Amino acid sequence: HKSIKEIEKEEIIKVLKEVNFNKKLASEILGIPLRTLYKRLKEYGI
Amino acid sequence: HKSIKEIEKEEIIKVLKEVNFNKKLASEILGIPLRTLYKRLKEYGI
Repeated sequence: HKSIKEIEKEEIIKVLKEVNFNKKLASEILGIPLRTLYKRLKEYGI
Repeated sequence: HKSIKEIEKEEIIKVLKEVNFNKKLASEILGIPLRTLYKRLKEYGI
């Protein structure tokens, strides 16, 4: 079973893959500010 | 002698102290986007 955290992580990484890790584009697709994407990736250790 | 990197680091940390580590306010005072402040602090290990 996937937690909320896992569901978010999976979508963030999926979108980053789709746009070849262009963070700006990924943030726009995810609907989150670029600063928030940075924060998530730091937390994930990625 | 202080490098460009050191001068930037010292000002970032000085401003953060002045506003009690309110990052949003610090970013506005420093003239940099909040995402950039996040990136700098991560690089500094702070």
